[PDB]
Amino acid sequence: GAAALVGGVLLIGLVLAGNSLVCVSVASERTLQTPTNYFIVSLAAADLLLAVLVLPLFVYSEVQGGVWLLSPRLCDTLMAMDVMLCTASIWNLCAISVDRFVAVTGQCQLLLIAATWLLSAAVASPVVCGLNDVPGRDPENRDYVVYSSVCSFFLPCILMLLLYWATFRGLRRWEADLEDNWETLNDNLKVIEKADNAAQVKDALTKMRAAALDAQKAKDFRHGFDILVGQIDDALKLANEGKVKEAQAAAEQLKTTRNAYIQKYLKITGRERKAMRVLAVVVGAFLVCWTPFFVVHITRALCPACFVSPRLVSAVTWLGYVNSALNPIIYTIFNAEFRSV
Amino acid sequence: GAAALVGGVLLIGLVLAGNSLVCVSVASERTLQTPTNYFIVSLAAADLLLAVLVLPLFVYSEVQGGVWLLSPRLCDTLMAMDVMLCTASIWNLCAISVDRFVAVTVGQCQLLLIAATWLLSAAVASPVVCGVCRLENRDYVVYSSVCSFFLPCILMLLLYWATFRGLRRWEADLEDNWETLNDNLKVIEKADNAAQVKDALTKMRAAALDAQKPEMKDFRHGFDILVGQIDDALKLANEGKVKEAQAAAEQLKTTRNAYIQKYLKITGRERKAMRVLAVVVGAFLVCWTPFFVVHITRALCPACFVSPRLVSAVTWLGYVNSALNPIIYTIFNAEFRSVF
Ligand SMILES: Clc1ccc(N2CCN(Cc3c[nH]c4ncccc34)CC2)cc1
Ligand SMILES: Clc1ccc(N2CCN(Cc3c[nH]c4ncccc34)CC2)cc1
Repeated sequence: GAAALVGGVLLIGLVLAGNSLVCVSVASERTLQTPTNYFIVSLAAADLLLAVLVLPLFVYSEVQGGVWLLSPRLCDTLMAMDVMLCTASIWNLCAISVDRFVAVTGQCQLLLIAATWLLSAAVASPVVCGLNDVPGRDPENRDYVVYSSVCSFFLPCILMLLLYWATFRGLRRWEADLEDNWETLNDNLKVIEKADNAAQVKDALTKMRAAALDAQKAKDFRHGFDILVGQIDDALKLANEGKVKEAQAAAEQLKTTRNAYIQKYLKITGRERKAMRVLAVVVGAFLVCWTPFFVVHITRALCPACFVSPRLVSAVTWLGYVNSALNPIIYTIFNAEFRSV
Repeated sequence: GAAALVGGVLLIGLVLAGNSLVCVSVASERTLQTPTNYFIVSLAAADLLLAVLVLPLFVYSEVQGGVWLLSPRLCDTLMAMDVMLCTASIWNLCAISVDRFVAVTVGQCQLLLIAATWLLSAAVASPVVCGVCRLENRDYVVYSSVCSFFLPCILMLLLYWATFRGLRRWEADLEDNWETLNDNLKVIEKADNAAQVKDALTKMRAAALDAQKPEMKDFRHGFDILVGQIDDALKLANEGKVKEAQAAAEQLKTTRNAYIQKYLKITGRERKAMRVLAVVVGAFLVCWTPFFVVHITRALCPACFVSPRLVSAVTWLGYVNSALNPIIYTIFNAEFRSVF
């Protein structure tokens, strides 16, 4: 019976302690404050707000079985608060995964959070006096629940889908433009070690120094790229002077040098691959826990003579609010970048 | 029950004593005009207003027996005054915590904050115009109990843990620079060729500048002094002279282990300036928590017993914080502690 009591108090306690640390970490440290992390702070503070203006009163309503006792104005304020807060969290996800496009030329990160917070209100603000004191309310409204289920769920869902697909395509294009140089350098070194005349080593060193500039597309990565370019130019000069017998040893030293930075560059490669993975994980948790919710909230409201399942309604509400405590868990146990506890 | 009025009169007298003492100390020191004490003026004003416009008539009622013979419109005016002042006190405590956290995290942008503080204190006291003389409302009661206590309490708690974490990070960064300079100086004492000296001295300069983040100026004067001495050593070293690197490193080590005394004194001063925040916010919570908890409970649990003795006790407990906060400000921090 009172399964919502224990579960509710555990959820509210671990969401009070959950997103609060995400706010105490950024505003304290300086090496971790980024516009991405500022968006994360806005998102977590949005989840911290829902833990008090909705969760306790929602749980107390669920204790009586869902039967409301106070007037209509208080219930309308609490419901509009919940709509604004969920819309704000999902549009904070929107702004976060929009800022996660480093392929763009500090920045005006104010506008994203501001528009998120404004449309969160603008979509949830017009309560029109609880639908104009609709008659026989006794103890949600048409043509507005549909609006707050489309503009607050479906549209940001397609936004997340578009953003992750664009991220996939962009990272694949970046790694392809890098793999071009990856293969050209090996082919040219092989040619140098197997050439026949002074022009073949020259062409191989040309194509080697050619691929050196196509990789400039994005601190210690600078000091590494400046030492081997001089060696490549020395090898090019030696090959220009008809010194293949010396260009071979030059290429041996060049391989021994560049393979020293290979092992430092692949770490950054895996660095960003894991970042994209954790982004996908955050969006996937959002979907997992808020899809059955808004699916029910749109279908049962649009499908009258179809089963709605009261138990399913309460369960999808509990799941959607479990998401509110899932995103600060993902930046915690699923992601190891937030070392400051 | 004569002891009730005795305690009430003593509490009113001590509210007057504490807040008027804050006022007189501000008006007789001239060195208290700092952002730390900038908010205490609003606190003293709000507490004196609570002790003149509520507490006399509040105790009138409390000794009358809760009957209240006053017209319900004057009752609503007094209730609005009490809401406004109890809201202004808590919002100004939140603003104190805000100022502390911002001073930890980074001119005069607190006038807007105090103006909004008192404006919102008035905004929560307006629906009493359209509302026994208790909080005779259900929807409004929860609203005022939530927006005026349940929000600022957790907000200042979060800001206070943020102050703790930021101060710990500042401490850790400066201790890291300390040990980095220790290691680099122990290296230069034993350095061999000149390129290693150049690299290590670049490292030392980088650490010295990375640490650079009435007496806060005397700490930075040693910063630029050490920077200029590192520049001296770097010139004498890149000129191809190894012994002069150590010659300058001797005085650099002297300056380094000399500034640490003032650094640790500053760390102790910051810890002491945060402990007063701890005590103040903790006492405020202890005093003003059960009142609003029982209020929101009685507003959420109608057919649930709330004895009026609880009402009187928690109201006295709430007013105890308005009595105590100037005393707590005077006991801690050496501005008022060393004068008296
Ligand atoms: Cl008697 C009673 C008392 C309180 C409540 N609560 C109010 C807040 N909630 C509304 C809500 C949660 N998620 C949403 N998503 C989109 C649109 C609306 C919502 C639901 C729970 C419900 C019944
Ligand atoms: Cl029969 C009777 C007669 C007079 C009173 N008084 C009215 C003014 N007071 C209201 C009050 C105290 N703290 C608050 N915090 C937030 C909001 C309102 C308040 C309490 C004392 C009470 C009962």
